[PDB]
Amino acid sequence: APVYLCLLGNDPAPAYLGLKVVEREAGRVAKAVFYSFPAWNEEYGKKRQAFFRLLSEKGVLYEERPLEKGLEEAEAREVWVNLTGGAKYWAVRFLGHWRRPGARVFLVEGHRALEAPRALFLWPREEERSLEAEALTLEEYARLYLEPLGEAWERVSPPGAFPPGAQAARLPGREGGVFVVHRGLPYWYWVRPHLGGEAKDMSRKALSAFSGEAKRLGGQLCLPVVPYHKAHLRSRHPKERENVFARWRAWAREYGVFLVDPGRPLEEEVASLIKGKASKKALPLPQEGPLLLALVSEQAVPLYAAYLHAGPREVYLLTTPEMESRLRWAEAFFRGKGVRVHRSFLSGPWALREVRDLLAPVVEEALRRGHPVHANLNSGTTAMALGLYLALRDGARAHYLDGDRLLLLDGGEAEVPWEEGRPEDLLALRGYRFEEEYPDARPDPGLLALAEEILRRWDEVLVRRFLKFWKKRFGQAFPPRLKGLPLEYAVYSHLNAHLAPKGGQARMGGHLVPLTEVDGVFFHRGALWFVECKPTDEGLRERAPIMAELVRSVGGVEARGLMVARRWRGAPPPASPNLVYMALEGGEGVGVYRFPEELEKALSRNPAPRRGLE
RNA sequence: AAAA
Repeated sequence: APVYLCLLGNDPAPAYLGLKVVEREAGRVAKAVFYSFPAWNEEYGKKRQAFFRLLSEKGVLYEERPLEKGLEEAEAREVWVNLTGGAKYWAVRFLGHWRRPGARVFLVEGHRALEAPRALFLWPREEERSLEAEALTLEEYARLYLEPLGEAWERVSPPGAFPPGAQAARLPGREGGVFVVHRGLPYWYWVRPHLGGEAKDMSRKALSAFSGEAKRLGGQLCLPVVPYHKAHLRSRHPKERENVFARWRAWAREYGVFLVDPGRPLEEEVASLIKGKASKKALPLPQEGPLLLALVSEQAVPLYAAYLHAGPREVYLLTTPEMESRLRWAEAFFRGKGVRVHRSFLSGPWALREVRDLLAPVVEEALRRGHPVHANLNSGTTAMALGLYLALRDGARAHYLDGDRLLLLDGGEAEVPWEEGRPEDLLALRGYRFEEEYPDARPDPGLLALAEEILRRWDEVLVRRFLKFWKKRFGQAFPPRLKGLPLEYAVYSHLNAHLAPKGGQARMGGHLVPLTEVDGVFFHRGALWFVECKPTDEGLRERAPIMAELVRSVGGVEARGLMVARRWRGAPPPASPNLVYMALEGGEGVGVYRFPEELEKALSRNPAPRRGLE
């Protein structure tokens, strides 16, 4: 009987799907071996145990092994190797090793909305097939995702907006959504069934929370589908209607929600997102090195790291039509840095062979002409990244950012010149213009004393003497809203003293304008941080839910939020995996760190960015 | 991490 060899990351669903594929084609497996990465949080840990429970019910013996142990000869005559799981770095390394007799190597690719996942066989023959039959059912998702999270559920009729064949469940403990499984993929679909729910305005708070909720319930590719409240729009003045709708659209883009017309089938809404983009031409051959080749996808930091490392004169960017906005912002970023940009669209996220065929000639020409060729392997789907790897030839320089350092695919690590990074550049790459409120503010000992003076005497009606020294030292005047400025300047000053020595960059507050307000921002070693400054723990508690989603969506997976109070009083801060809570005074012995004395301690309790592959 |  065949043996299943499988990279295992946070989500058990692609691992399970790959097992169903093997079982359908080859029958009962002798055993499964999982090369597992540590689960990123307790919920994923629980989902993984649910997966192992399912394997046990399936009569499938399994074991977990370190990744390196997967780079050895097979014991069984026939192995099926699934490379979808975990970091694409390991897919690349396993693909090198497992292209051998006695092995079938494949991926499962489910990143196009409303399609069934595909199997891409890479070895011994390139083949692709639709996984309509093997697609996970609602019940399979319930036992892998919902049961381990303690979510009760019951089957309900699916929303009419889905194509035929969808299955759905209501979660009585989770108001406001329906969990829909369609052709093997999960969707968290917004419903407001209570009378006049659809006639109310939609909030930034509810939209952001819905996106986080979708990701907790259904994982990384669970699409939050939100039919907008057209009845509310019809209740508006025509001008206000345009304003309201624009706000919803902006919020939905910001938190990763798929905002849809309730009057249309989802198939049409998805088609509109991908329509009219087909690229016709090959990529122009390179004229000037160095070159950077990269995919474009949700995380901007790896692409930015690649830019800092490679210092390219030409960049080649490939992605899918559904990532058109991100591609547009990446192109603008690189053009703004004087880099020649070439871009093309793939037919879809499965298009490994398109990436390979688009890039092979560019690589070959570059190597002929002696242009250094850098290839970043962080972005796109595993299919896309493997496509890029397969375009490479001896001499190419492939890397993968692992938190704060680049892993070199042929061995060794590159330290990134992070000291050359700027938070405003990262944000541009991501799709935002950071409009600073205090661009010329810099650290100044005397102005800091004043600010700190004010902070001791916060019982308020000196503030005029602060604003006057601000005018003097920075040339900035204000017309007769600045109450938060003393805390913001103090926080910025101590951040800057802590970070500058170490190559980090700190900034004061302003507006994140899509191409939301913050009290500060800093970038250090592959993690962006947004800062929120409040008089009390009370302002921070109220801000935390939205801040956590802003940090995640706009800052990225390794981003964090620094929450600083002048005075901490109440209970310990609420559980926040991506926020850090500090205070000038108070909160000793309730988890809250002391600012600025315990900065080092606070920023390294859970180091950002995380290294996954040490 | 199923598009670090």
